[PDB]
Amino acid sequence: QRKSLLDPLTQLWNRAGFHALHQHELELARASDQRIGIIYSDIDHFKRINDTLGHRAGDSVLREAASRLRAALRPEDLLARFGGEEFVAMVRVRETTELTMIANRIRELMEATPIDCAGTSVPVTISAGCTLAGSGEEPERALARADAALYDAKRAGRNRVVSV
Amino acid sequence: SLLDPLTQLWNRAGFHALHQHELELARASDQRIGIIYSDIDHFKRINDTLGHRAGDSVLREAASRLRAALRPEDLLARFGGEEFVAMVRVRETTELTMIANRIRELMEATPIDCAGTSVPVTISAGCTLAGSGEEPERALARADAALYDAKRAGRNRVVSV
Ligand SMILES: Nc1nc2c(ncn2[C@@H]2O[C@@H]3COP(=O)(O)O[C@H]4[C@@H](O)[C@H](n5cnc6c(=O)[nH]c(N)nc65)O[C@@H]4COP(=O)(O)O[C@H]3[C@H]2O)c(=O)[nH]1
Ligand SMILES: Nc1nc2c(ncn2[C@@H]2O[C@@H]3COP(=O)(O)O[C@H]4[C@@H](O)[C@H](n5cnc6c(=O)[nH]c(N)nc65)O[C@@H]4COP(=O)(O)O[C@H]3[C@H]2O)c(=O)[nH]1
Repeated sequence: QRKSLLDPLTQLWNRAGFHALHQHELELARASDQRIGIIYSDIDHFKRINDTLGHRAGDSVLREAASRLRAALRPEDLLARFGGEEFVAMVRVRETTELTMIANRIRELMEATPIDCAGTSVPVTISAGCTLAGSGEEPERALARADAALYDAKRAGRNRVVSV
Repeated sequence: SLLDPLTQLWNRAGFHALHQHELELARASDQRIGIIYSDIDHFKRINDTLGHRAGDSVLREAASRLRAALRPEDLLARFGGEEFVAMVRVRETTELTMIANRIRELMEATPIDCAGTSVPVTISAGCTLAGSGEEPERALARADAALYDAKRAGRNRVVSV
Protein backbone atom coordinates (compact mmCIF):
# COMPACT_ATOMS: atom_id res chain seq x y z
CA GLN A 1 0.00 0.00 0.00
CA ARG A 2 1.10 3.58 -0.63
CA LYS A 3 2.08 3.94 3.06
CA SER A 4 5.26 5.94 2.53
CA LEU A 5 3.42 8.69 4.38
CA LEU A 6 4.17 6.97 7.69
CA ASP A 7 7.18 6.73 10.01
CA PRO A 8 8.14 3.06 9.82
CA LEU A 9 9.43 2.94 13.40
CA THR A 10 6.41 4.45 15.19
CA GLN A 11 3.66 4.28 12.54
CA LEU A 12 2.99 8.02 13.07
CA TRP A 13 2.85 10.45 10.17
CA ASN A 14 6.21 11.49 8.76
CA ARG A 15 7.28 15.00 7.76
CA ALA A 16 5.78 14.61 4.27
CA GLY A 17 2.42 13.14 5.32
CA PHE A 18 2.12 15.70 8.10
CA HIS A 19 2.62 18.67 5.75
CA ALA A 20 0.04 17.36 3.26
CA LEU A 21 -2.54 17.16 6.02
CA HIS A 22 -2.28 20.94 6.65
CA GLN A 23 -4.62 22.31 3.98
CA HIS A 24 -7.51 20.07 5.03
CA GLU A 25 -7.08 21.19 8.64
CA LEU A 26 -7.17 24.80 7.45
CA GLU A 27 -10.53 23.91 5.91
CA LEU A 28 -11.84 22.23 9.08
CA ALA A 29 -10.43 25.04 11.26
CA ARG A 30 -12.10 28.00 9.51
CA ALA A 31 -15.13 25.67 9.31
CA SER A 32 -15.54 25.03 13.05
CA ASP A 33 -14.26 28.48 14.07
CA GLN A 34 -11.13 27.02 15.58
CA ARG A 35 -7.44 27.80 15.62
CA ILE A 36 -4.60 25.59 14.43
CA GLY A 37 -1.96 24.94 17.10
CA ILE A 38 1.41 23.30 16.61
CA ILE A 39 3.23 21.52 19.42
CA TYR A 40 6.83 20.63 18.53
CA SER A 41 8.44 18.42 21.19
CA ASP A 42 11.81 16.64 21.55
CA ILE A 43 13.06 13.91 23.88
CA ASP A 44 15.73 15.26 26.22
CA HIS A 45 19.23 13.75 26.28
CA PHE A 46 18.41 11.14 23.64
CA LYS A 47 22.02 10.49 22.55
CA ARG A 48 22.95 9.68 26.13
CA ILE A 49 20.29 6.98 26.02
CA ASN A 50 21.29 5.72 22.60
CA ASP A 51 25.08 5.80 23.03
CA THR A 52 24.75 4.27 26.49
CA LEU A 53 22.27 1.45 25.87
CA GLY A 54 22.25 0.95 22.11
CA HIS A 55 19.95 1.72 19.20
CA ARG A 56 17.32 -0.87 20.22
CA ALA A 57 16.98 0.87 23.60
CA GLY A 58 16.55 4.22 21.84
CA ASP A 59 14.04 2.80 19.36
CA SER A 60 12.19 1.47 22.36
CA VAL A 61 12.03 4.85 24.01
CA LEU A 62 10.77 6.29 20.72
CA ARG A 63 8.07 3.64 20.42
CA GLU A 64 6.88 4.12 23.99
CA ALA A 65 6.81 7.91 23.43
CA ALA A 66 4.75 7.70 20.23
CA SER A 67 2.33 5.44 22.04
CA ARG A 68 1.89 7.63 25.16
CA LEU A 69 1.44 10.75 22.99
CA ARG A 70 -1.11 9.06 20.72
CA ALA A 71 -3.02 7.94 23.77
CA ALA A 72 -3.03 11.45 25.27
CA LEU A 73 -4.68 13.16 22.28
CA ARG A 74 -8.07 13.01 20.62
CA PRO A 75 -8.47 10.89 17.44
CA GLU A 76 -8.55 13.86 15.08
CA ASP A 77 -5.30 15.40 16.31
CA LEU A 78 -2.39 14.97 13.93
CA LEU A 79 0.68 13.38 15.44
CA ALA A 80 3.91 12.90 13.50
CA ARG A 81 7.55 11.94 13.77
CA PHE A 82 9.88 13.67 11.30
CA GLY A 83 13.04 11.91 12.41
CA GLY A 84 15.39 11.84 15.38
CA GLU A 85 13.57 12.05 18.73
CA GLU A 86 10.97 14.66 17.88
CA PHE A 87 7.19 14.52 17.78
CA VAL A 88 5.05 17.22 16.26
CA ALA A 89 1.35 17.56 17.02
CA MET A 90 -1.34 19.62 15.31
CA VAL A 91 -4.49 20.31 17.27
CA ARG A 92 -7.61 22.35 16.55
CA VAL A 93 -8.31 24.66 19.50
CA ARG A 94 -9.84 28.01 20.55
CA GLU A 95 -6.84 29.77 22.05
CA THR A 96 -3.18 29.26 22.91
CA THR A 97 -3.68 28.76 26.67
CA GLU A 98 -5.34 25.48 25.73
CA LEU A 99 -2.41 24.53 23.49
CA THR A 100 0.11 25.09 26.25
CA MET A 101 -2.02 23.01 28.59
CA ILE A 102 -2.08 20.10 26.15
CA ALA A 103 1.71 20.50 25.82
CA ASN A 104 2.42 20.30 29.55
CA ARG A 105 0.04 17.34 29.72
CA ILE A 106 2.18 15.40 27.26
CA ARG A 107 5.26 16.62 29.12
CA GLU A 108 4.13 15.52 32.57
CA LEU A 109 2.90 12.14 31.38
CA MET A 110 6.22 11.49 29.68
CA GLU A 111 8.01 12.41 32.92
CA ALA A 112 5.60 10.55 35.19
CA THR A 113 6.69 7.04 34.25
CA PRO A 114 10.08 5.64 33.24
CA ILE A 115 10.40 3.46 30.14
CA ASP A 116 11.37 -0.23 30.11
CA CYS A 117 14.25 -0.90 27.66
CA ALA A 118 15.17 -4.62 27.81
CA GLY A 119 14.81 -4.86 31.60
CA THR A 120 16.57 -1.55 32.16
CA SER A 121 14.20 1.24 33.23
CA VAL A 122 15.05 4.62 31.72
CA PRO A 123 13.70 7.99 32.95
CA VAL A 124 12.93 10.45 30.16
CA THR A 125 11.70 14.03 29.88
CA ILE A 126 10.53 16.06 26.93
CA SER A 127 10.78 19.72 25.90
CA ALA A 128 8.23 21.49 23.67
CA GLY A 129 7.59 24.70 21.76
CA CYS A 130 4.06 25.54 20.73
CA THR A 131 2.24 28.29 18.84
CA LEU A 132 -0.97 29.03 16.95
CA ALA A 133 -0.97 29.31 13.18
CA GLY A 134 -1.41 33.04 12.75
CA SER A 135 -4.26 34.60 10.80
CA GLY A 136 -3.21 34.18 7.17
CA GLU A 137 0.05 32.52 8.22
CA GLU A 138 1.42 29.69 6.07
CA PRO A 139 1.92 26.22 7.57
CA GLU A 140 5.73 25.97 7.44
CA ARG A 141 5.97 29.43 8.98
CA ALA A 142 4.16 28.44 12.14
CA LEU A 143 6.04 25.15 12.29
CA ALA A 144 9.34 27.04 12.29
CA ARG A 145 8.15 29.40 15.04
CA ALA A 146 7.34 26.31 17.11
CA ASP A 147 10.68 24.70 16.25
CA ALA A 148 12.38 27.92 17.50
CA ALA A 149 10.36 27.94 20.76
CA LEU A 150 11.46 24.33 21.30
CA TYR A 151 15.08 25.45 20.92
CA ASP A 152 14.46 28.11 23.56
CA ALA A 153 12.86 25.47 25.75
CA LYS A 154 15.97 23.29 25.58
CA ARG A 155 18.28 26.27 26.22
CA ALA A 156 16.19 27.37 29.22
CA GLY A 157 16.98 24.03 30.91
CA ARG A 158 14.80 21.39 29.19
CA ASN A 159 11.78 19.46 30.50
CA ARG A 160 9.53 22.43 29.85
CA VAL A 161 7.15 24.05 27.42
CA VAL A 162 7.54 27.37 25.67
CA SER A 163 4.37 28.96 24.31
CA VAL A 164 4.95 31.59 21.67
CA SER B 1 -38.41 27.09 26.17
CA LEU B 2 -36.83 23.67 26.85
CA LEU B 3 -34.47 24.87 29.60
CA ASP B 4 -34.20 24.83 33.37
CA PRO B 5 -34.85 28.50 34.34
CA LEU B 6 -32.56 28.34 37.36
CA THR B 7 -29.43 27.10 35.59
CA GLN B 8 -30.12 27.55 31.86
CA LEU B 9 -29.28 23.86 31.42
CA TRP B 10 -31.65 21.57 29.53
CA ASN B 11 -34.63 20.29 31.52
CA ARG B 12 -36.22 16.84 31.38
CA ALA B 13 -38.13 18.01 28.30
CA GLY B 14 -35.03 19.38 26.58
CA PHE B 15 -33.23 16.12 27.36
CA HIS B 16 -35.70 13.77 25.67
CA ALA B 17 -35.99 16.14 22.70
CA LEU B 18 -32.31 15.80 21.80
CA HIS B 19 -32.10 12.06 22.50
CA GLN B 20 -33.29 10.80 19.11
CA HIS B 21 -30.73 13.08 17.48
CA GLU B 22 -28.04 11.64 19.72
CA LEU B 23 -29.06 8.14 18.62
CA GLU B 24 -28.51 9.06 14.99
CA LEU B 25 -25.14 10.60 15.93
CA ALA B 26 -24.10 7.60 18.04
CA ARG B 27 -24.91 5.28 15.12
CA ALA B 28 -22.81 7.38 12.73
CA SER B 29 -19.63 7.22 14.82
CA ASP B 30 -20.12 3.74 16.29
CA GLN B 31 -20.69 5.00 19.82
CA ARG B 32 -22.94 4.22 22.75
CA ILE B 33 -25.32 6.52 24.64
CA GLY B 34 -23.91 7.08 28.11
CA ILE B 35 -26.03 8.39 30.94
CA ILE B 36 -24.55 9.85 34.11
CA TYR B 37 -27.12 10.57 36.81
CA SER B 38 -25.90 12.67 39.71
CA ASP B 39 -27.24 14.25 42.88
CA ILE B 40 -25.68 16.75 45.27
CA ASP B 41 -24.91 15.16 48.62
CA HIS B 42 -26.68 16.62 51.70
CA PHE B 43 -28.35 19.49 49.89
CA LYS B 44 -31.14 20.12 52.41
CA ARG B 45 -28.56 20.52 55.17
CA ILE B 46 -27.26 23.44 53.05
CA ASN B 47 -30.62 25.00 52.33
CA ASP B 48 -31.51 24.83 56.01
CA THR B 49 -28.21 26.01 57.47
CA LEU B 50 -27.64 28.89 55.00
CA GLY B 51 -30.94 29.46 53.23
CA HIS B 52 -32.59 28.92 49.86
CA ARG B 53 -30.39 31.62 48.24
CA ALA B 54 -27.34 29.58 49.24
CA GLY B 55 -28.83 26.31 48.03
CA ASP B 56 -29.66 28.08 44.77
CA SER B 57 -26.04 29.26 44.49
CA VAL B 58 -24.58 25.85 45.06
CA LEU B 59 -26.86 24.62 42.26
CA ARG B 60 -25.57 27.40 39.98
CA GLU B 61 -21.88 26.63 40.62
CA ALA B 62 -22.45 22.92 39.97
CA ALA B 63 -24.13 23.45 36.63
CA SER B 64 -21.11 25.59 35.76
CA ARG B 65 -18.39 23.21 36.88
CA LEU B 66 -20.11 20.21 35.28
CA ARG B 67 -20.67 22.15 32.04
CA ALA B 68 -17.02 23.24 32.02
CA ALA B 69 -15.94 19.67 32.69
CA LEU B 70 -17.53 18.26 29.55
CA ARG B 71 -17.11 18.82 25.82
CA PRO B 72 -19.64 21.12 24.11
CA GLU B 73 -21.53 18.28 22.43
CA ASP B 74 -22.17 16.49 25.71
CA LEU B 75 -25.78 16.99 26.93
CA LEU B 76 -26.09 18.41 30.43
CA ALA B 77 -29.49 18.83 32.06
CA ARG B 78 -31.31 19.46 35.33
CA PHE B 79 -34.78 17.96 35.69
CA GLY B 80 -35.29 19.58 39.05
CA GLY B 81 -34.17 19.14 42.65
CA GLU B 82 -30.42 19.00 43.07
CA GLU B 83 -29.80 16.37 40.35
CA PHE B 84 -27.83 16.72 37.12
CA VAL B 85 -28.16 14.27 34.26
CA ALA B 86 -25.49 13.98 31.59
CA MET B 87 -25.63 12.31 28.21
CA VAL B 88 -22.29 11.58 26.54
CA ARG B 89 -21.47 9.44 23.47
CA VAL B 90 -18.65 6.98 24.17
CA ARG B 91 -17.32 3.56 23.13
CA GLU B 92 -17.44 1.64 26.43
CA THR B 93 -18.58 2.11 30.02
CA THR B 94 -15.11 2.46 31.60
CA GLU B 95 -14.96 5.77 29.75
CA LEU B 96 -18.33 6.82 31.16
CA THR B 97 -17.13 5.81 34.63
CA MET B 98 -13.96 7.90 34.31
CA ILE B 99 -16.01 10.91 33.18
CA ALA B 100 -18.31 10.45 36.18
CA ASN B 101 -15.49 10.20 38.72
CA ARG B 102 -13.89 13.27 37.13
CA ILE B 103 -17.00 15.37 37.67
CA ARG B 104 -17.24 13.94 41.19
CA GLU B 105 -13.62 14.76 41.94
CA LEU B 106 -13.73 18.33 40.73
CA MET B 107 -16.92 18.88 42.66
CA GLU B 108 -15.09 17.79 45.81
CA ALA B 109 -11.81 19.50 44.91
CA THR B 110 -12.95 23.01 45.76
CA PRO B 111 -15.56 24.34 48.18
CA ILE B 112 -18.34 26.39 46.65
CA ASP B 113 -18.34 30.12 47.24
CA CYS B 114 -21.60 31.34 48.73
CA ALA B 115 -21.02 35.11 49.02
CA GLY B 116 -18.16 35.13 51.52
CA THR B 117 -18.86 31.56 52.65
CA SER B 118 -17.09 28.57 51.09
CA VAL B 119 -19.16 25.40 51.58
CA PRO B 120 -17.81 21.86 50.97
CA VAL B 121 -20.06 19.81 48.70
CA THR B 122 -19.83 16.34 47.23
CA ILE B 123 -21.78 14.63 44.53
CA SER B 124 -22.87 11.05 43.95
CA ALA B 125 -23.52 9.51 40.54
CA GLY B 126 -24.79 6.35 38.91
CA CYS B 127 -24.00 5.64 35.26
CA THR B 128 -24.84 3.19 32.47
CA LEU B 129 -24.86 2.77 28.67
CA ALA B 130 -28.14 2.57 26.78
CA GLY B 131 -28.84 -0.75 25.09
CA SER B 132 -29.87 -1.09 21.43
CA GLY B 133 -33.34 0.41 20.90
CA GLU B 134 -33.72 0.91 24.66
CA GLU B 135 -36.12 3.60 25.84
CA PRO B 136 -34.20 6.60 27.13
CA GLU B 137 -36.46 6.39 30.18
CA ARG B 138 -35.45 2.82 30.93
CA ALA B 139 -31.80 3.77 30.75
CA LEU B 140 -32.63 6.78 32.91
CA ALA B 141 -34.18 4.54 35.55
CA ARG B 142 -31.24 2.11 35.61
CA ALA B 143 -28.84 4.99 36.30
CA ASP B 144 -31.23 6.54 38.82
CA ALA B 145 -31.18 3.19 40.65
CA ALA B 146 -27.36 3.00 40.59
CA LEU B 147 -27.35 6.58 41.85
CA TYR B 148 -29.52 5.41 44.75
CA ASP B 149 -27.09 2.60 45.49
CA ALA B 150 -24.30 5.16 45.43
CA LYS B 151 -26.10 7.26 48.01
CA ARG B 152 -26.89 4.23 50.19
CA ALA B 153 -23.26 3.15 50.06
CA GLY B 154 -22.00 6.40 51.59
CA ARG B 155 -22.21 9.00 48.82
CA ASN B 156 -19.36 10.85 47.12
CA ARG B 157 -19.15 7.74 45.08
CA VAL B 158 -19.81 6.52 41.57
CA VAL B 159 -21.71 3.35 40.76
CA SER B 160 -21.34 1.99 37.25
CA VAL B 161 -24.09 -0.33 36.16
N1 LIG C 1 -8.25 18.79 19.83
C1 LIG C 1 -7.95 18.65 21.21
N2 LIG C 1 -8.44 19.57 22.06
C2 LIG C 1 -8.18 19.48 23.36
C3 LIG C 1 -7.38 18.40 23.90
N3 LIG C 1 -7.33 18.63 25.19
C4 LIG C 1 -7.96 19.67 25.49
N4 LIG C 1 -8.52 20.28 24.48
C5 LIG C 1 -9.34 21.52 24.40
O1 LIG C 1 -9.00 22.41 25.34
C6 LIG C 1 -10.27 22.78 26.00
C7 LIG C 1 -10.03 22.77 27.50
O2 LIG C 1 -9.56 21.51 27.88
P1 LIG C 1 -9.48 21.23 29.43
O3 LIG C 1 -8.80 22.35 30.16
O4 LIG C 1 -8.73 19.96 29.57
O5 LIG C 1 -10.85 20.97 30.13
C8 LIG C 1 -11.59 19.91 29.60
C9 LIG C 1 -11.61 18.84 30.46
O6 LIG C 1 -11.68 19.19 31.81
C10 LIG C 1 -12.89 18.15 30.06
N5 LIG C 1 -12.32 16.91 29.43
C11 LIG C 1 -13.02 17.09 28.18
N6 LIG C 1 -12.71 15.96 27.37
C12 LIG C 1 -11.79 15.14 28.13
C13 LIG C 1 -11.13 13.93 27.92
O7 LIG C 1 -11.29 13.25 26.72
N7 LIG C 1 -10.32 13.44 28.89
C14 LIG C 1 -10.15 14.11 30.04
N8 LIG C 1 -9.34 13.68 31.09
N9 LIG C 1 -10.78 15.24 30.27
C15 LIG C 1 -11.57 15.75 29.34
O8 LIG C 1 -13.66 19.03 29.31
C16 LIG C 1 -13.04 20.25 29.47
C17 LIG C 1 -13.26 21.05 28.24
O9 LIG C 1 -13.72 20.31 27.18
P2 LIG C 1 -13.53 21.15 25.88
O10 LIG C 1 -14.76 21.91 25.63
O11 LIG C 1 -13.39 20.09 24.77
O12 LIG C 1 -12.30 22.16 25.82
C18 LIG C 1 -11.19 21.85 25.65
C19 LIG C 1 -10.81 21.40 24.44
O13 LIG C 1 -11.34 22.23 23.34
C20 LIG C 1 -6.90 17.48 22.98
O14 LIG C 1 -6.12 16.40 23.41
N10 LIG C 1 -7.20 17.63 21.66
N1 LIG D 1 -17.82 13.05 24.61
C1 LIG D 1 -16.85 12.96 25.64
N2 LIG D 1 -15.94 11.96 25.62
C2 LIG D 1 -15.03 11.86 26.59
C3 LIG D 1 -15.00 12.83 27.65
N3 LIG D 1 -14.00 12.44 28.39
C4 LIG D 1 -13.45 11.40 27.97
N4 LIG D 1 -13.97 10.95 26.87
C5 LIG D 1 -13.60 9.77 26.06
O1 LIG D 1 -12.95 8.86 26.78
C6 LIG D 1 -11.77 8.49 25.99
C7 LIG D 1 -10.65 8.38 27.01
O2 LIG D 1 -10.61 9.49 27.85
P1 LIG D 1 -9.28 9.64 28.69
O3 LIG D 1 -9.07 8.43 29.57
O4 LIG D 1 -9.43 10.87 29.52
O5 LIG D 1 -7.95 9.85 27.86
C8 LIG D 1 -7.91 11.01 27.09
C9 LIG D 1 -7.22 12.08 27.64
O6 LIG D 1 -6.02 11.81 28.30
C10 LIG D 1 -6.88 12.90 26.42
N5 LIG D 1 -7.63 14.16 26.75
C11 LIG D 1 -8.35 14.19 25.51
N6 LIG D 1 -9.12 15.39 25.49
C12 LIG D 1 -8.86 16.07 26.73
C13 LIG D 1 -9.27 17.28 27.30
O7 LIG D 1 -10.15 18.10 26.62
N7 LIG D 1 -8.79 17.62 28.51
C14 LIG D 1 -7.93 16.82 29.18
N8 LIG D 1 -7.42 17.13 30.45
N9 LIG D 1 -7.53 15.68 28.67
C15 LIG D 1 -7.98 15.31 27.47
O8 LIG D 1 -7.13 12.13 25.29
C16 LIG D 1 -7.25 10.82 25.76
C17 LIG D 1 -8.17 10.10 24.85
O9 LIG D 1 -8.92 11.01 24.13
P2 LIG D 1 -10.08 10.34 23.36
O10 LIG D 1 -9.50 9.69 22.17
O11 LIG D 1 -10.96 11.46 22.83
O12 LIG D 1 -10.94 9.24 24.13
C18 LIG D 1 -11.59 9.49 25.08
C19 LIG D 1 -12.80 9.99 24.84
O13 LIG D 1 -13.46 9.23 23.76
C20 LIG D 1 -15.95 13.84 27.64
O14 LIG D 1 -16.00 14.83 28.63
N10 LIG D 1 -16.86 13.88 26.63
